[PDB]
Amino acid sequence: LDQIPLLEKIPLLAHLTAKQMVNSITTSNWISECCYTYIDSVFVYSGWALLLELSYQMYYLRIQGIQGILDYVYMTLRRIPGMAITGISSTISHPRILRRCINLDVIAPINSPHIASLDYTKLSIDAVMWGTKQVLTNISQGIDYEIVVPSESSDRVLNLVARKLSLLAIIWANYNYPPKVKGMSPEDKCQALTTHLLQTVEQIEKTNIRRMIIEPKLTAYPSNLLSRKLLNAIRDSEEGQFLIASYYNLTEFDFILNLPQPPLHHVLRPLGLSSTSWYKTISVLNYISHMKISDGAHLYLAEGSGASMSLIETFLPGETIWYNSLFNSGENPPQRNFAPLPTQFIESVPYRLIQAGIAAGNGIVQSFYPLWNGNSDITDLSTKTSVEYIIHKVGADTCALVHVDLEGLERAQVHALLITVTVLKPGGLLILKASWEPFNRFSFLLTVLWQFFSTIRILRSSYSDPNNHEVYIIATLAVDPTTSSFTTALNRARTLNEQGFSLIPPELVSEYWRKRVEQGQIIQDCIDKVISECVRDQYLADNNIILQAGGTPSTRKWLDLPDYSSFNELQSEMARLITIHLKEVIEILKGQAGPLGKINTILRLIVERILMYTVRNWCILPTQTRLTLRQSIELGEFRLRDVITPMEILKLSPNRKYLKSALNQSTFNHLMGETSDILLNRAYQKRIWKAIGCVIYCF
Repeated sequence: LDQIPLLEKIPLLAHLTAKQMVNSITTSNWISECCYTYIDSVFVYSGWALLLELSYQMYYLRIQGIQGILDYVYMTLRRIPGMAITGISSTISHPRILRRCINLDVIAPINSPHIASLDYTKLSIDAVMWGTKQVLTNISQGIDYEIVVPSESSDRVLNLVARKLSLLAIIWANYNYPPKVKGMSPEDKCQALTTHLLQTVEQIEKTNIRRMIIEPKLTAYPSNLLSRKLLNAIRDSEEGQFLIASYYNLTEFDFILNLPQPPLHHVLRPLGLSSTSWYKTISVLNYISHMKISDGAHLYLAEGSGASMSLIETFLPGETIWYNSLFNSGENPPQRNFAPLPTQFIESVPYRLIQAGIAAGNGIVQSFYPLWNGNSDITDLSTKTSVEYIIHKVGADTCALVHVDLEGLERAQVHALLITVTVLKPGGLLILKASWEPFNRFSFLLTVLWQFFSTIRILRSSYSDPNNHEVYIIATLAVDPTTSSFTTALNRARTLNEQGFSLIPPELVSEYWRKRVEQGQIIQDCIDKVISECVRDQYLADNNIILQAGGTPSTRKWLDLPDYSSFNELQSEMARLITIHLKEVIEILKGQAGPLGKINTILRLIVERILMYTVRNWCILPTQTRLTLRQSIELGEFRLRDVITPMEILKLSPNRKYLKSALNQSTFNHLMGETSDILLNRAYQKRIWKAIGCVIYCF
């Protein structure tokens, strides 16, 4: 104690703080310790400690295989109250620890437009799951992990080594059936000790495997969580801080016109964390790359995740970039002061090159200043204060590109319009996220823009939704604008709108409709073919643009499930999963006949796990079940019976006392049919279809 070298203190501090976290879950926080230790080791030892705690429970449930342990720990973490995990949530939510976790691939910020909106409880659960997977893999390969016994200088150490031995038996329960340990003394773990040498026979370099069995690593500590001494030694030591710092340091169906449905189109978006509007941007680049917009600043109104901002910046770089999106500090996680930062732009190439100081393509380092002083009304463009502040900071006649993507005149749209009119450099470009379906609004917008813009081009993105009549306006600020003011343009636009025909010629409307019907049909056939055939490589240039922009397939971190090479093994996996995790459900159901809420949450967790199993292994499904899963998801629900049938569940799962009695089988079939079907929100549907696209693209 206290005599180990400095190189050994940091992993020991990580082990001790991980033990503290695990005891906490099974204002208090651990940022002080985690900022001065190995955060990846912290989560690895957290997984190790949680595995030690759950070893006996998983052994008495006859869990087999690494994935069985992973599913059990996932549901255990998902079933704890959110107040209990707030200790780990607070540590992860800290900006330094958050960036550390992101950079060590432990944490990926997904499904949140802003960092402050991230589900840090789910984020902590994901980190602990990653640590558990790392521990299981390292144990399987033979990397033994030290067990610490604080407050011991007995029998509890013999129990702890028994927990580790039972974990090891559980890992290889497929090859050989583990013996019973129920109702047995902590000393009689020698039976398990003996059978692990038998299991070791059935595979390479066994020396490390056997060493962790016969000679378990153990380290008893007379003091108790000891961690404070290690933390003080690390902080005081100069090298220690030096060591910590060193450790942590093609779709061409788009067309241009120069002047309540399932989100199936997201499958064609197989890249990107959170929003993926760069896909709608790709078609814009094909027309705006010819002209010059790099000079001058760029302004992005309501950009949100900043995906379009990133992909515009990589190929069209600006000197100053003024992000702007709606955000209030009220939705921050406790004890955090997160600014509105686009969680997709921060991990992209432009911000990664800004932070490390490398120059951009133009040779001028991009200066990224979000428009945020602390007022929620300031982020909301409908307020006049927002307009005045935005115009103040960017400066009138300072920028050349303005990207307005405000979703569907409303006060915010006209406010965004005269922000641009005031701030664009003469000859500057505006890209606008219009909408053709309310044609009156379209005529109004076209007239007001035409008063002071020239070369107004209407472009429908080939990657946009085929049902929303979306149009991306491509217009240039007219040189030498002699327009009196914005209000005259607006009032006069009202006149034309209420006194005469719309400025759009009927021939252009007919052309738009004629190209729109064929484009929608073609895109729908492309989506249908991609979902059905599941060809791995389709439209490589578009996704290559995303990869150059800094986008990566986010299915790796959201879908950590394995990729079975056979469909029979897939079905067998849920045959184990359902039969293992419905035991509690049946137990409480028989006990009561409060509990119904637990029943429902366990059922929902099981069905969601089955859903992600299906999505991860979507490619290897036969086309018939692929088709029926697509049909089920289209109405917005995930029926469990399509993937696997109750007779298959009974056949492909080990025989047990559960699922053995006529009443038990009857209630299993009752809970097995439509009564366990779950519903999916629209954002959930986009998540699922994007994940399917990612799986197809990567497999």
